[PDB]
Amino acid sequence: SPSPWDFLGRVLQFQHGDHKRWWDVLAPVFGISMASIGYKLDVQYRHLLVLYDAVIPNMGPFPNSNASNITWTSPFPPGPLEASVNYQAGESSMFRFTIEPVGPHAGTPADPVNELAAKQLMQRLGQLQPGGVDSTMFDHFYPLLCVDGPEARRQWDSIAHIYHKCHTVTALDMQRSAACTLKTAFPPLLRSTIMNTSMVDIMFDAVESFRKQSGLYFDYTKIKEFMSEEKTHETMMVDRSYLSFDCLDPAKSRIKIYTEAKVKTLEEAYSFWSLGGRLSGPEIDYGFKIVSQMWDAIYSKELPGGKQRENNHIQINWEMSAKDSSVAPKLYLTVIEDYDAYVSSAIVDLFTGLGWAAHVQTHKKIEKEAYPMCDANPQSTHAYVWISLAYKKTGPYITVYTNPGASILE
Amino acid sequence: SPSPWDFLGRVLQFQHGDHKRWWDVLAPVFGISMASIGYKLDVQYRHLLVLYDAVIPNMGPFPNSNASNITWTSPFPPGPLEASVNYQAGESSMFRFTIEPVGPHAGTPADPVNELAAKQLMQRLGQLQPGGVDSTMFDHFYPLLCVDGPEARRQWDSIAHIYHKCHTVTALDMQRSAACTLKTAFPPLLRSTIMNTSMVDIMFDAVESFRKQSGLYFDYTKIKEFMSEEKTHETMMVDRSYLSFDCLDPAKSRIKIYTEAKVKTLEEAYSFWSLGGRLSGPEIDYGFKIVSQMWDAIYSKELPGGKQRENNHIQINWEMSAKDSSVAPKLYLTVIEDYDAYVSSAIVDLFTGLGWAAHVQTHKKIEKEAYPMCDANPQSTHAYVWISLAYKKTGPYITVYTNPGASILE
Amino acid sequence: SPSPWDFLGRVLQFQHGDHKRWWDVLAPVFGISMASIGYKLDVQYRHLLVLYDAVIPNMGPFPNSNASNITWTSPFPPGPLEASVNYQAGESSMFRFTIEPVGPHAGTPADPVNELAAKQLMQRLGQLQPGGVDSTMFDHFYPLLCVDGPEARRQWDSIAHIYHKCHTVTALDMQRSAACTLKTAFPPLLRSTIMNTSMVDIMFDAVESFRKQSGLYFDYTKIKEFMSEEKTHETMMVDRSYLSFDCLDPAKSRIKIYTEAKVKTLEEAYSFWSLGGRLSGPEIDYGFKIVSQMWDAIYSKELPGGKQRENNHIQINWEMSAKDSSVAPKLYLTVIEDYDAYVSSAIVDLFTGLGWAAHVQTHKKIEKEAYPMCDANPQSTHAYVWISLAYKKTGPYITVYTNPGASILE
Amino acid sequence: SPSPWDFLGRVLQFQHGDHKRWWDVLAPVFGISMASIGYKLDVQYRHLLVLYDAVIPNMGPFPNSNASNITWTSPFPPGPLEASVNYQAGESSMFRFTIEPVGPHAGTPADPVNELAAKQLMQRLGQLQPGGVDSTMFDHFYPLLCVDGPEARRQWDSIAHIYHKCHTVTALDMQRSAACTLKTAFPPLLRSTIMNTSMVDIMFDAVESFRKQSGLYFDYTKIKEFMSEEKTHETMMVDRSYLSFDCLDPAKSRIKIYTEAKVKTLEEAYSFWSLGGRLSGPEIDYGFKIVSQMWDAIYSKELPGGKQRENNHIQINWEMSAKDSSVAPKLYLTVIEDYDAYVSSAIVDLFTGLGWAAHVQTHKKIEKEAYPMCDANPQSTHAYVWISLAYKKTGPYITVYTNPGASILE
Ligand SMILES: CC(C)=CCSP(=O)(O)OP(=O)(O)O
Ligand SMILES: CC(C)=CCSP(=O)(O)OP(=O)(O)O
Ligand SMILES: CC(C)=CCSP(=O)(O)OP(=O)(O)O
Ligand SMILES: CC(C)=CCSP(=O)(O)OP(=O)(O)O
Repeated sequence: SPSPWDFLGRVLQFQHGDHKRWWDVLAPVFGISMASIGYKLDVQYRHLLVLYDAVIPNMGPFPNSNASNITWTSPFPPGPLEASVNYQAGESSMFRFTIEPVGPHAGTPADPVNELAAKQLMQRLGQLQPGGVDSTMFDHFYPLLCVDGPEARRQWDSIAHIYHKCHTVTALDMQRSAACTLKTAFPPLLRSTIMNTSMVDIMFDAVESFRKQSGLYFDYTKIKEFMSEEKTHETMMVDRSYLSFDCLDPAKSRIKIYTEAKVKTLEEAYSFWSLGGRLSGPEIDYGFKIVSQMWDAIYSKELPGGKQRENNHIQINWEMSAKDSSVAPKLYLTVIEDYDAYVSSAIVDLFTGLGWAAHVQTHKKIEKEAYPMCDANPQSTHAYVWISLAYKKTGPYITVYTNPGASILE
Repeated sequence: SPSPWDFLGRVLQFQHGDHKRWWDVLAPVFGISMASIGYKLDVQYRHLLVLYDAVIPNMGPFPNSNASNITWTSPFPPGPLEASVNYQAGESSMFRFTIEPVGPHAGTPADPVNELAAKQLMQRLGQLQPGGVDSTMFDHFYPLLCVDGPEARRQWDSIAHIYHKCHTVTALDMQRSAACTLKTAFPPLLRSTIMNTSMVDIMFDAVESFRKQSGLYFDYTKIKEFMSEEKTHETMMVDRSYLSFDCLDPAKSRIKIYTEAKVKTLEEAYSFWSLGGRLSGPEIDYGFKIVSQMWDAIYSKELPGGKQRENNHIQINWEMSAKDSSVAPKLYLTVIEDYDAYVSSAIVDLFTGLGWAAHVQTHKKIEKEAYPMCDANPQSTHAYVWISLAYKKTGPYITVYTNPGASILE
Repeated sequence: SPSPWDFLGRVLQFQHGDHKRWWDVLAPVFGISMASIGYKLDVQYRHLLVLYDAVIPNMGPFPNSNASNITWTSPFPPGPLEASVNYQAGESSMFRFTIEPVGPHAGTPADPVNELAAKQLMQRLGQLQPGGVDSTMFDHFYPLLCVDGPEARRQWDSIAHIYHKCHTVTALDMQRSAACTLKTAFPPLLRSTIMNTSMVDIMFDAVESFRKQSGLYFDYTKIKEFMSEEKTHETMMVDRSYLSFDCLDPAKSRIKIYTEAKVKTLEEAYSFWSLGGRLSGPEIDYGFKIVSQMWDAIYSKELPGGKQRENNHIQINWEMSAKDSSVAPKLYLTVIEDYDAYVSSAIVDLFTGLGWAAHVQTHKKIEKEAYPMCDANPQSTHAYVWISLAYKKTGPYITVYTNPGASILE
Repeated sequence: SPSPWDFLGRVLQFQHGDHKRWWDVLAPVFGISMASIGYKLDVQYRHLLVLYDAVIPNMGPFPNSNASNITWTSPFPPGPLEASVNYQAGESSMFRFTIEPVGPHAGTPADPVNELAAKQLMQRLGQLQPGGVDSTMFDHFYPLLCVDGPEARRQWDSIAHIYHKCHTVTALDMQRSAACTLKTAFPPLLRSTIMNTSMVDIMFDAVESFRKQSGLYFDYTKIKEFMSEEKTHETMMVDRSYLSFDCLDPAKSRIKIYTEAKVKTLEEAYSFWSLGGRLSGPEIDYGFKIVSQMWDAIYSKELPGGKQRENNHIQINWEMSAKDSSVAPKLYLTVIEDYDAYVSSAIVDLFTGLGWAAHVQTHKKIEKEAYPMCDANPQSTHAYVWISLAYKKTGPYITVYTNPGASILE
């Protein structure tokens, strides 16, 4: 009895060879994440056919041996940014998937700014599930935050020096109910560059115009007067920032701000979790305790090869709801260069502290099946990339981002 | 929420447009037969992907409006010879389909004898399910019964006058366990023609050589004793005959002989059921009672338009097992030219005679969903083609062959 | 020995069946226009592979019999707006082809404004011939004239009442040097609608901003002076207007304005040719003599079936160059509803008076081969759609627009 | 301006990724052989589309780095057995290409004897050029020499010990007139094995039955008289033998016998050229002088790395015509394990002595363009495989077989 990815790779016709190679790589990882939490084999068929139909044709070329073919530059390896199996209370697990949609010729003179890929993905995904992709907030924010093809081409002198010209990042929530849901993030770096204005105020003026044009409530001030201090702006780098939203009924979506910090102390980092003390609550401390715990847990160890750790790379993401005056944080510790053995150890014993034993077996099973390297190699660095925490009203939001393309790094 | 055929037609890439049109026609009928008895949705996906992968690329071109493109002539309409949901007691219904594999150019000077299609289907089907296609009996009988490409091409003067140059017919048992099983039938008409010998003789000499080479027991004497007579040979058409076998472990396969009769009375038809009285048992009359029952049932009615019925077109199929010394009959009433309303009424009230009500609702559901015409048109003749009967050790074997391409006849 | 379209339809794999059917229809007409003026056979292969690769996947679905599958509404039949072999002196004939790029789902809730198709066509066409698609003027005018997806979706209440929501029309000059050249036209109807401003104003303000941003000289005053009047605006329909440009080195492109008139006398039509007397020269009357000639020629005849002709449907296109201060007209007589026999006779004897005998045989050859109907049917109306005239510095610019899908209308 | 293979790889859709990789490898070599003797560009398109359509889908999988995926074993590397530009006087050079058609699953339990690939290639090739593939001699010899699928499967115990189970080899003469011509060779090793009879006997009995059934004259006596001896049979390997024929009008085809020898002196090799003195003429010694010439030429050098040469691997091919009573030889020196620099030098100075200067530049051009390695690496062994000689009624038949997949060996 074959598995859905095996059978499908046997029977399916692929438009392009690179889609076949991406299938061989990803489809096992994806299928095992789906089949190691219980995605009904039919739903596996459905999501794998969406992956075969919508996202892989919108992934860009496959990394060859010297990644000679990768022409759309990035500080990350080619392919997905992550595969985002997340665990919450009551054994509710779900599979998520982030990709910066890359055209087959993005980063080349035929598609210098990678303009179509995101829209082709959106359109294909709406055609697959009609009525499932509401385009309101996309319509409102694409003018203010993003930059279309022609505007980027007229002002190429302004943004050429930028290394990563990323403007649209799409995350798929592959619901267990076969009803995949799109999420879009806009980094305004090219916008703030050509307009020569600060990231802060373009982001917040966009959210403000949306607030008034929509009438919906998005409390956005506290983020602003924190991210606009100077002690903050000395430690973070504001230009690794974006804000995001769900392509849904704008009465249901959210607006998440997101930025990056290189911090020395966990106390120092408490600012980002707290927006400088402004954003404080009975749960703002619940979450920060756990993140500091896992912080010194995974930073207790040494780097592979005795190289010294000077600072610690964290990422941060707040979100603002439409119906209430609330905004909540979500912290990441970047672990791209640690011991996969140590990272896995910290993950599993943190889980054990939570008592997430079902999730523990889930994690180890997904590990062994989807990522053999962590056992075949004692010195291993390539499974995990980010360990993300966030406490919400009834539980933490710990997501273990992976590189489903780690097999290419071995 | 789409259905597997809808979603799949949306996402699947088709190698050829004719495969797409055949999909649009068949896949609803096939999928509704599958989902109208309970084929689990992932099993539906599997069988529909087999149909998409194995059988549709081996079905030949799609009938256009004047059927101008059909170059592989036949007395039947293009497409499957039947789609043949079978019913047995204990609510045991299963789906099976018959096709004369036609190459995309069969019946043209590039493939004048349609040689490859069957082997390509066999090979593809074994590649899909390895170890699931045993080729023993095929290997033994392809030399004696069938005719390869080169032999048929050397002796074209001999068989050119034949209208239907059919030599290999493949039936798929689309098991509910996703494990489709191939069946092959060989009509020796071209063989008996070029060799200028009697059908009876080549058929039974082939089965005899297999009996000795294999040691297995295939009692074939009584069939020969009956089919060799003259009172039989005056009424039946001996040239619409084949023998069949399952591509399986030859310790598990069977050998079925098959022929056709134009009979006047049911009494005179009792011969074929009984091989002239030789083949007799407690069940030989059980099945005959029921076939006479439905015989006078569906023949009591008139033909559409007052055309007179002179005789009755029946088919017959005897079967010989390996482990024992037994041979059993299975009769067919052809209903290609009758009232779909009357044919349906006879089916439902015969079934309702068995008490097969679950099967009754099953039949009417498959009717309304897969065949709207029987209601949209009071005068309708195009759903059913054959009503087949056979009584085995426990229950009857009533199979309601349809034309899944009836919609093409509207 | 096959022909390129025959051989290619034999060997090529098509991504979609509709591309195959469009191939069967168009590829003969296109290939016969190419091979009926002398397009070298490998150049035929190249252009036919471009048509197979770039334009047919961007043509939208194929008209089925009741044309249910056409969801992107229009006052014209589906397919190209024309196939437009143009003739000039010295036996200089070239092939060109207009299409309103339609997405496979344009006019449906997945692509309500047909946004991507034009950009996908542009991108594919640049990928095929790198460095051959300069995007300057597209970049400048896409903001001012056209409407993107999100803007059109936010203001759907404004433009929903419009019947034809056409915003981008692409013409391919299939050069005999295998170097196809793209041309883009923008009708500002949706823009002028949502902005609730006059077509004249947005068009000329866009050209003015381009004049200042680029420094190049596009004399646009006289066109505005004439189109702004009222005696003009009572007879012409101002909303069937666009302006166009070549995707090239903007030091080489042009800007053509374009509109449509329902005129009673040729005298009263002289205005559009002359912009009310402002646009006058030695050639302004040269071209007008010839258009009045063919006007009374093809209007002297009656309509098929005795229906009366009240007015005459003409189109007009003025052009402004960059290096100089000039603007030149080009008139059209619509012949969609006339006798193909009469239309053909007028074309051939116009040519004969002009002495274009080589062009005469060219025309009749393309007729018989690509359009059999004009002979198979004495009463035929379906070959030609537009007879366009323009006299430039040396010779006339008579282009005989056809419907390469006329066979679909039979 | 691209080249046909570049443009085509850009525009063509490939059914399988392996076809794309084989395209990337072969299509440059094939196209440069075509365009380095003058194959007209549209003829290049035609042959490259045949290679894209007929032969590459019938080439088997592409060698990955460890070559795990070649499941059809062989003593040669995967891909064509050669790419075999042939040179004759009057600057008459033509391209031809040999392949053992391998199914995508040949050598696996779904296709253990690689039965279909040759017939699929034949059928496809006839469908492309109807009337261009006469199947007479194939029909006559497929029973006597070859072994079908079922016969090979019944007697698997007999031929399992054989390493190379090759039974059908197809050579394409890619005529400069776009009219490719098929050639088929049958090695009877599996036949002579299962029948347990001598190769000589089955081969010549087959040719004899064809002689009587057809009436045509194929003088085969002297070959049998020589190959039946013992002094011959001690030095030559009789099991690397086949006989071949053209799929054409059997009044035009030929029958070539073919075998292989490991010979010590050129004197002792003169036997195979001469069938032991029986086959003698004015040209029998003409060709032998030249082969001894190039023999001592390319064997005077040493092997790369000082390994000693004990004997010399030669191949031989005699040919029998239909209209006359003649049989002519054609010898081969295998150079698989020599200095590409030395092999090339011998080829070019042989040519130079022959005065084939145009052919000299042709050879060096094809070398540099299609095979860079011979210059990038001073120690190179991988361009050439066979240097074949034969002197016919006017000039020699020197064919320089290459490995068009040499780049895979780097
Ligand atoms: C918006 C995309 C591009 C990145 C964010 S993915 P996420 O898992 O952080 O989203 P949620 O926290 O689950 O709401
Ligand atoms: C052998 C094929 C080509 C036709 C016979 S199909 P069948 O339904 O009669 O086979 P069974 O009676 O079910 O065993
Ligand atoms: C701009 C496109 C969409 C329509 C105009 S095509 P055309 O033949 O009128 O262009 P030219 O007159 O040849 O310059
Ligand atoms: C018959 C095939 C499989 C191999 C022989 S190819 P060839 O070049 O030796 O054929 P010719 O000598 O040119 O006639």
